[PDB]
Amino acid sequence: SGFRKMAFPSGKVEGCMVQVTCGTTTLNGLWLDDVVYCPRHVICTSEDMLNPNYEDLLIRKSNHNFLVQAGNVQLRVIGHSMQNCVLKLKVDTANPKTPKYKFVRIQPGQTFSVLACYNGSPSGVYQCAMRPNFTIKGSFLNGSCGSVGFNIDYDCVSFCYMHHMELPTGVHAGTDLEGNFYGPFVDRQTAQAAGTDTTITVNVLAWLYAAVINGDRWFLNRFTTTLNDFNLVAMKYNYEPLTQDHVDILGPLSAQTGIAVLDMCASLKELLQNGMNGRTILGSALLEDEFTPFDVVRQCSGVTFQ
Amino acid sequence: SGFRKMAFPSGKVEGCMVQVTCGTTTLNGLWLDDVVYCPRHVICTSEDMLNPNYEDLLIRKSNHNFLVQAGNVQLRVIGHSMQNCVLKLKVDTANPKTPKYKFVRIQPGQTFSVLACYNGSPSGVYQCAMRPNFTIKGSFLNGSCGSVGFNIDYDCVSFCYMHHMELPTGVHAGTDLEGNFYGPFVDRQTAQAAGTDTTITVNVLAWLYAAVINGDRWFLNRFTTTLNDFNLVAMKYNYEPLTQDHVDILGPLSAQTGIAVLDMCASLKELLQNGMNGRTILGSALLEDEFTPFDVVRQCSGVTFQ
Ligand SMILES: *[C@](O)(C(=O)N1CCC1)[C@H](C[C@@H]1CCCNC1=O)NC(=O)[C@@H]1[C@@H]2[C@H](CN1C(=O)[C@@H](NC(=O)C(F)(F)F)C(C)(C)C)C2(C)C
Ligand SMILES: *[C@](O)(C(=O)N1CCC1)[C@H](C[C@@H]1CCCNC1=O)NC(=O)[C@@H]1[C@@H]2[C@H](CN1C(=O)[C@@H](NC(=O)C(F)(F)F)C(C)(C)C)C2(C)C
Repeated sequence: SGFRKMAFPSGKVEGCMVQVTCGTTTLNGLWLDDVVYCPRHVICTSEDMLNPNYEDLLIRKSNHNFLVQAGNVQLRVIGHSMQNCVLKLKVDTANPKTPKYKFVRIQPGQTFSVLACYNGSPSGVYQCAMRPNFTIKGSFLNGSCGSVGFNIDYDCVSFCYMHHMELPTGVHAGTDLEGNFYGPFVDRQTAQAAGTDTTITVNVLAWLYAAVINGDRWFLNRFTTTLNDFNLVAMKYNYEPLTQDHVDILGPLSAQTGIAVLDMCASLKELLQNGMNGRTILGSALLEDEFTPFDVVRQCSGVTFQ
Repeated sequence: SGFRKMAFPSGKVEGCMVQVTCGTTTLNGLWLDDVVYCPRHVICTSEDMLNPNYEDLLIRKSNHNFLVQAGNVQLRVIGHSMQNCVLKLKVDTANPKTPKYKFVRIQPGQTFSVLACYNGSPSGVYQCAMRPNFTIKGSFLNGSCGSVGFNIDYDCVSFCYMHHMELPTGVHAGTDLEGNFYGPFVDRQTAQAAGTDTTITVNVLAWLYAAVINGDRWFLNRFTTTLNDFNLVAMKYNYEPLTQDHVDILGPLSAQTGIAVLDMCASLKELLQNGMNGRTILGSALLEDEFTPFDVVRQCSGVTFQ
């Protein structure tokens, strides 16, 4: 029993982290096969960052201008190209620790583990959600750019996030591994703000199922609701609409507990309308929305990785 | 910016996890050099567990009775002995992935990362505190016994916890790597309960410093207090006494922020007496006590591991 925000084991990703320096800018790179992937703003000085012309800055770089270090070992750069907001450095050594991997662009609402790195070395690991407003609530200091986010399925690392920047409120923005930002952000130092965020409804419901499995059942009421009249209430409290796909995804937890999804929706409605009256659910005094249904199933069933 | 419950990168520990089976009991083992360490109750059937005589059960085991699997590879057991509540299986192969390591018995109040494992394979990683009542608030299903807890300093893994059992309330108990339990628990299936717990005061203060560093400063008042009159208030709200050692340990955060520890103690007193009035600190609606001063410094300074 027990329910914790749990990160994927990080070892397969740790083996891919390197340091990339261009001029006086150092950040983290991801070494897979014979390519190193990093944020393109490694080629900027601080000055350059108010409004860089990346294509122009890169024209003036040679291979040798990129110092790539994997612990003690310099990897010689033999080629370079830019894809969207990501720089790809071809190197003369294939990473022997390259795991089975994919690049995935995740959907808002989905979770992933971040391996926070400085100077190519890991600091720690923690689980995030891609917020509806295309930010994550991370922990990132100067030097963390190029740290990645990932999911593990069995033996396969699905990389979904590379860290680029911090927005007002201390939330974070970045790209997929093809260098396309999540959300409307650009890699320039100018005024940008996150859109107003929403609460990931399907994830709150998944977490209420986790509470039930763990024996925390006080908030269960005797009523039901329609999907329509639940969604009107959700709209008021800035909760995203629950779709039938969401209902179907919650099917395994609903079956395991014997609680119909629409009955759990009734229970949530009452929590939204009445508050928690100083009570906690799973240790928490607020409703948690950064656990997916899959996260709950994984954690409450003991799913492991190879 | 940002502040997250952050686990140590797990890769060095992942390389040490194995599966141990004796009869029909399978759990996790820790493979370091040519020794595998696991809970001694691997030698029990379910039946045996109401009141095992471990010394007697072990007398009747041969080396061959222990099946140790490291992924695909069976490791042949060539020796076995029991130390307190831990079984040590000498094997014919030294683990080539053995990191630099130590066994440490941590103090109540200190934190560590748990690598949750099933069948010798990692499921995920998360940070815990050794509670004043010698439990941890973990996430452990049947099959997780033998999962370990650890700290990383630079290149060195300090193992401090091996998982053995779950108590009422869904909290967890286990041993150091010399097989001595934390707290008064015994490895038998009988009625045991955790002592009433207390709040780790020094850790709450460390977390209030983290909030200040992150710009969440609303709870700072204009007053100070004495260590004596703070500690009277703490006693009422079931907070552990703050000692001068604790004050000295908070020195780095106090210096960095310019807020004297006794001034922060005044601010905490008011939060304890008046509540938070529906406000949050660092996203949280409750006071958090599972960050040590070192954890805050590490996270807010970007300390990394080799
Ligand atoms: C990242 O570039 C880094 O770690 N580097 C470069 C050498 C090491 C850095 C990470 C930031 C730093 C502040 C604390 N946490 C972080 O995640 N990114 C970075 O500095 C990016 C970078 C230029 C600006 N920038 C920012 O994050 C800006 N943000 C904005 O300008 C914003 F308002 F749009 F959000 C701040 C430095 C003001 C936080 C570019 C976007 C190219
Ligand atoms: C652990 O032995 C395990 O994972 N195994 C053995 C084959 C795989 C198991 C972990 C438990 C299981 C329940 C969910 N979470 C856990 O952490 N430990 C285990 O079963 C231990 C073991 C015998 C009893 N026991 C318990 O945890 C008991 N607890 C008690 O008896 C208690 F009240 F004292 F706390 C329960 C099974 C009732 C939870 C021994 C202590 C030797």
